Amino acid sequence: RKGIIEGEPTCCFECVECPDGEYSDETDASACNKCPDDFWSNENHTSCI
Amino acid sequence: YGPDQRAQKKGDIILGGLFPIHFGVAAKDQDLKSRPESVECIRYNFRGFRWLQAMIFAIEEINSSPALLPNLTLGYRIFDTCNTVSKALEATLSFVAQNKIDSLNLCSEHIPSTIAVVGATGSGVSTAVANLLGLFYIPQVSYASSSRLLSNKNQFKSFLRTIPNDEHQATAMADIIEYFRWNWVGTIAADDDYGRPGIEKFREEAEERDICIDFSELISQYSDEEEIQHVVEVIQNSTAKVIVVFSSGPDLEPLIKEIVRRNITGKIWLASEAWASSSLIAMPQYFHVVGGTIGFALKAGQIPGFREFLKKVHPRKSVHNGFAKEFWEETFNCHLQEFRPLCTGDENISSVETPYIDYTHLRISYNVYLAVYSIAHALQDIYTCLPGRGLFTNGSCADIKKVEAWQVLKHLRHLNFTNNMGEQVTFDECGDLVGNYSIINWHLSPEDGSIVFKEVGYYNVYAKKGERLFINEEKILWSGFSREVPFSNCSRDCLAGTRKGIIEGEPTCCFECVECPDGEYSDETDASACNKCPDDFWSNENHTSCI
Amino acid sequence: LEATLSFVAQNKIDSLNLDCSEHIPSTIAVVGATGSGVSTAVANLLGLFYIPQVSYASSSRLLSNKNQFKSFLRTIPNDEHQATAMADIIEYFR
Amino acid sequence: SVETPYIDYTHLRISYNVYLAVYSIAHALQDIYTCLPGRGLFTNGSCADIKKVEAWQVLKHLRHLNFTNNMGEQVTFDECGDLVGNYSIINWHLSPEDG
Ligand SMILES: *[C@@H]1O[C@H](CO)[C@@H](O[C@@H]2O[C@H](CO)[C@@H](O)[C@H](O)[C@H]2NC(C)=O)[C@H](O)[C@H]1NC(C)=O
Ligand SMILES: *[C@@H]1O[C@H](CO)[C@@H](O[C@@H]2O[C@H](CO)[C@@H](O)[C@H](O)[C@H]2NC(C)=O)[C@H](O)[C@H]1NC(C)=O
Ligand SMILES: *[C@@H]1O[C@H](CO)[C@@H](O[C@@H]2O[C@H](CO)[C@@H](O)[C@H](O)[C@H]2NC(C)=O)[C@H](O)[C@H]1NC(C)=O
Ligand SMILES: N[C@@H](Cc1c[nH]c2ccccc12)C(=O)O
Ligand SMILES: N[C@@H](Cc1c[nH]c2ccccc12)C(=O)O
Ligand SMILES: *[C@@H]1O[C@H](CO)[C@@H](O)[C@H](O)[C@H]1NC(C)=O
Ligand SMILES: *[C@@H]1O[C@H](CO)[C@@H](O)[C@H](O)[C@H]1NC(C)=O
Ligand SMILES: [Ca+2]
Ligand SMILES: [Ca+2]
Ligand SMILES: [Ca+2]
Repeated sequence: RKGIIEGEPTCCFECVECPDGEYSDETDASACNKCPDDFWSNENHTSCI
Repeated sequence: YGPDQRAQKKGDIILGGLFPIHFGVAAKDQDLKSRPESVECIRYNFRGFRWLQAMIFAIEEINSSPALLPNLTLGYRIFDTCNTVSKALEATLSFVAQNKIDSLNLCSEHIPSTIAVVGATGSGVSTAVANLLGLFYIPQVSYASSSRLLSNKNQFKSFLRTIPNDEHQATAMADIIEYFRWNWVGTIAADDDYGRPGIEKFREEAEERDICIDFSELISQYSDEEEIQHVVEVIQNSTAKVIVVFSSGPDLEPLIKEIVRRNITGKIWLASEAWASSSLIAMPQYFHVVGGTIGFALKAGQIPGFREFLKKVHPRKSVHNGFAKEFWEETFNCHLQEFRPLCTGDENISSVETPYIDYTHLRISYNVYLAVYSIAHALQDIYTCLPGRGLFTNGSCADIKKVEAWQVLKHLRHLNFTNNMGEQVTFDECGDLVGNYSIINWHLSPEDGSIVFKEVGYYNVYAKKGERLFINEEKILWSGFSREVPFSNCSRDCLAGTRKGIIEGEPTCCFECVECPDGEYSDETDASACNKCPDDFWSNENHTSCI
Repeated sequence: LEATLSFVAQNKIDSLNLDCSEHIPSTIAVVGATGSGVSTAVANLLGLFYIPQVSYASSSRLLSNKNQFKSFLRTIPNDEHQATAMADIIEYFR
Repeated sequence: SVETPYIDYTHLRISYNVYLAVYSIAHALQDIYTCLPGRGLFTNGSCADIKKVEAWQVLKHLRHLNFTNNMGEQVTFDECGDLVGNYSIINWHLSPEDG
């Protein structure tokens, strides 16, 4: 997940790992999506199981 | 040889002048079915006629003083430019006739010569005039042109000015925006040599200061309906309340009229000194749009007996002045006999309110005054030199009887004298002066009902960076009636329990608020990331602090 | 500017009414300069006498204003397309 | 025997614009030359005299110019006095035989 660097333009950022119950399945994604009601994320938060 | 109407007097040394007695030329379309003819100037400028009288007053004051340039006489040759390049170019070609005759080797054989010219008002007109005046090394002293492109001495070899350039105004506007804690603004500039470099300088400074600019548009005096409507649509589609305008009254009036007719209110205008005191924009009918403007003003000077000289103008006594006839006719709305009524000729000029004598401070007239005295004192320095102490090859002195233009320019380059206000006047290596700035606010008069300019601070250029700006906030009305500072940020501040977010395709000034995960906390009012909790500790439910 | 002042000698003499040589050729048109800064300075003087000027290298967009430059013509495109093409090239290679 | 950019070139790009600039004026003068009465661009359809032509008449004829060059294409100026033209993209290499 993209992270803000203060005092710098938008083209320069940093990456942060998504939380335990959320996932990110793209590249250069600015947010982590939540799994559905009866789904939980796996070890790499790249998909819901 | 030259234009028809002019102000002229005879003397041993002749000075030239260019003043905008008219606001512009007729908006005619050019078709070449027949031979083109002279274009006409349309709108009268009462303020520009007062600037002309300052030069004549200064010359007559020098000619009557035995202590300055004794036994010599100063003449003048003043033309009208109508803030257009072509008229000024015709006048300049009238100025340099004698030098050009020998330059081209192409009759009269006896014509008066000009040693110096008091410059123009606009920066483009000044550039065009200087390009031709520097060919023959004729010095030119300007009183209102402040473009930073005119400081280049490789191209403008004989240009001097008695006004500071436009770097400090851009820096001061950035300082004001930083002072009032705004980070979301828009910009509008005039498409000429005055607005573009100034707005570019403002753009650079602000970026260094982490200020986001939403839109940037260019305008002109001869813009059509489509461009004006596009600019108006751009403005009202934005959520930025503060707009910085680098331009003049003639170049800004159409956009202001179009905005006024649409009733667009709630904007905060930052004004440059070109239109911060203009009477074309400071109208009572526009106060619900432009009320509460903050702008810059130059320093004021004192001329002890200027108003008495101003009040003595007459169309039948001013033989040497050719603009007084039209001044009288425009002032009293009558026709002078060689359907308006015939002018009686004994009508007081105090009855009719015009910018001619309805002023509070002398700012540009003082610049004209100083421009005349600079040339006078350079001539005096030429006159009172001794052999072996000259500035020329072997210490020689130029002859006062046979003086030449380049010698006067050389002596102007080394000028150092005191004025009637007790201060010193020297031009730097770029031919520039330094001066303070004043900050004004647009109010509404309770009794008269007109617009009143009120000073609320100043800008000090002789101080160091970061301590130049002074503002007294208790004297500011933010729209003519309000007492609270407006909000002009892109988005609200994220609270202490959240952090910042990224919006795709948008600048850094606009963000979202996202809560902190369990086991983390933040304690700032704008947090890029949610900080973790120390070992053997856990975050509170609100994630405000660890427990 | 020195070379241009000799192009408009007869017209300038007629305009100022100063009036000698009795034989001065008149220039119909001028093949413009190379740089844009020189072209503007030359056009400011030529447009006074409505003398056409055709430039071959100047490509600034400031010369497209017909309120200021009445008799200026070009055989080369201006630079707006060039700037757009540079932006397109930068976007193409990511 | 001496290598100078005078005759060391592969294409004519800017020197071709001067050629076209001269032919533009020449064709404007030619169009002045063959003006039949009643079909002029001036007042009441009158034409100008080629023996006593003036600069503003040539400017008026230049503003309404539409002719063909030696390559078969059309040449005409827009309302701003400009033209339209294709661009070419090039890359800087090194000659192995010479350097
Ligand atoms: C609008 O944005 C500006 C720019 O960040 C804010 O000003 C900053 O406020 C923080 C909070 O105390 C200060 O630490 C910074 O020093 C300020 N920056 C500057 C340049 O002054 C301002 O607080 C925001 N205002 C609102 C109402 O959100
Ligand atoms: C520009 O403005 C500053 C501030 O108003 C002037 O500095 C003041 O000068 C007066 C005159 O001696 C002093 O009484 C004040 O104490 C000064 N104030 C400060 C903050 O230093 C400065 O003189 C002005 N510059 C010019 C050229 O007039
Ligand atoms: C350099 O930056 C650009 C982003 O500006 C990256 O280009 C994007 O790549 C993704 C994945 O292939 C595409 O889905 C986007 O459409 C691209 N954006 C653009 C502008 O087309 C690019 O991958 C980066 N290059 C490297 C090697 O990191
Ligand atoms: N400084 C302006 C000229 C100017 C100053 N004050 C003005 C008042 C009215 C009109 C023009 C002006 C410029 O360089 O162009
Ligand atoms: N056309 C350029 C100048 C230019 C083009 N080709 C050149 C070759 C050499 C020197 C200058 C040039 C301009 O607008 O100013
Ligand atoms: C001008 O003269 C004054 C004293 O008359 C002096 O203080 C000042 O430094 C001089 N100016 C310069 C630039 O040296
Ligand atoms: C110019 O001439 C060509 C050929 O006669 C013609 O097709 C064209 O319409 C004319 N006008 C323009 C603007 O090309
Ligand atoms: Ca920064
Ligand atoms: Ca005297
Ligand atoms: Ca964008």
